[PDB]
Amino acid sequence: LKAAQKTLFPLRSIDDVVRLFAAELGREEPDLVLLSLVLGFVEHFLAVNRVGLTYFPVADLSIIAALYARFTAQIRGAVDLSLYPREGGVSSRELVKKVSDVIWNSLSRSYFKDRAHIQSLFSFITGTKLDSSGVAFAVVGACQALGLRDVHLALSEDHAWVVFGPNGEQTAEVTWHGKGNEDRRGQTVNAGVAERSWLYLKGSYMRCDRKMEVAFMVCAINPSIDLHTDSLELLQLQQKLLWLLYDLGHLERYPMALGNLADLEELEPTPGRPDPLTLYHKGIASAKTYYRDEHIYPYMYLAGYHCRNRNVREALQAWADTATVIQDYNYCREDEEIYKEFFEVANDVIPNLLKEAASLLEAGSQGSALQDPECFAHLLRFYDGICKWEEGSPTPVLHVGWATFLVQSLGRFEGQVRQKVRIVSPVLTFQSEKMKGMKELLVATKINSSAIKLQLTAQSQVQ
Ligand SMILES: FC(F)c1nnc(N2CCN(c3ncnc4sc(CC(F)(F)F)cc34)CC2)s1
Repeated sequence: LKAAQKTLFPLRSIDDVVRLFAAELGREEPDLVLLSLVLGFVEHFLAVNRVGLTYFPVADLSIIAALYARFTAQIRGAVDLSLYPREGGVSSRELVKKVSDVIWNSLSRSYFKDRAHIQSLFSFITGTKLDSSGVAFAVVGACQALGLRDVHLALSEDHAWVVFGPNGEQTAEVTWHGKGNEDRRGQTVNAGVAERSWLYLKGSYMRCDRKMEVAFMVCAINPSIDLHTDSLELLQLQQKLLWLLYDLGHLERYPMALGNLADLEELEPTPGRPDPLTLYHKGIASAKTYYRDEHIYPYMYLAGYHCRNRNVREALQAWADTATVIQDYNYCREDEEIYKEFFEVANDVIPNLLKEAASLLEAGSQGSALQDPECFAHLLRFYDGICKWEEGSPTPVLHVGWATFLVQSLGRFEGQVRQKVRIVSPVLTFQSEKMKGMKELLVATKINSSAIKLQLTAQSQVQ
């Protein structure tokens, strides 16, 4: 550590931690290793072990510098740079693989790999444990510790790797994904980009600079103490650090960080700041501007906010928008997280929303989503995008499980509402062949349940 990095210690409060992040973010290269160790230290003493806590776990320079020394010793001793000569100020694939193997080989042989609080360099040093994306971040922190200015974190919506090399144009796998998936460590991500899977976002993934890597570690703070309790101290810290980053411009290219900040503001708004809705919309604008509108979660964050607020119309619209993104992907093997999310929206969340709407309609509600043909159009657009996603994918998406809920959800709208949607080859155009074939069935007084099931699952025959 440099003398100027040490002058704010000891850190005695949330605001002292924010001052350290501001100071580092004002430097040429914010120090990822220092900042991750500080966040892991404070998270450990606020969420993992609160014994003796009276306000804030003071981070003394001696403690943090010792952890920093342990990390830098471990990386510098194990990775000999002279063996990997650097042309043009850029790293080689062999060097990036070496750093990734050093981190990997340091981890405990066996542990629950999706526990909370194993994301930071504090966990790596004190517990020899990291989660999947934590391994990728630790490789980028180790590379910065080694002076490898070209190695940066790459992020999709469900995975992490690194970019490096001439023009930052190379990619390398550095960590595992999911469970059971054989890992492709050391390889490029080009096969996954070429197959048009959600996991690699058709190439529209995030290439972080160092300030975005700071934003990633801030998003990675986990305030959870247990299943029903969060640390208010860590929530406040994360929220303040996200605002710092926002004010400096470093969330411009980071949709998920904007959604996380909107979620925090919903929980506890900061006076004089944008509303959660404005922030969800900025996340969607960011995805449109920098990522070809190929991200799913900007719309999912928005839908979840409208869902929690029972804005049924706007929740349906946002989930329809989610499906309009997914329709231009191929459902591939390791995309199971987004499949689980769409399955839960179609087969649990929407049905529960519409069941409540049906009860409130019975009680005299006006302006109900169930009487709005634009809402029925959003429900149809959601299923259309799911059906179009399925087209040209290796694995199928839909099955009879889904058909039961579709028939139920359609039946929540009276025929006189359903009949007002105009399906053009509210006005809606279908992209999927499944929904085009379903058109006549959708606007019938009594829903033909068996015919709908046949059309959605392309089941050839009946009993
Ligand atoms: F839109 C709603 F459904 C969501 N609510 N929380 C969502 N999250 C929680 C925050 N989150 C994230 N937030 C910021 N950055 C990243 S980078 C990343 C992929 C990986 F973990 F690095 F591998 C995930 C992620 C993942 C998605 S989506």
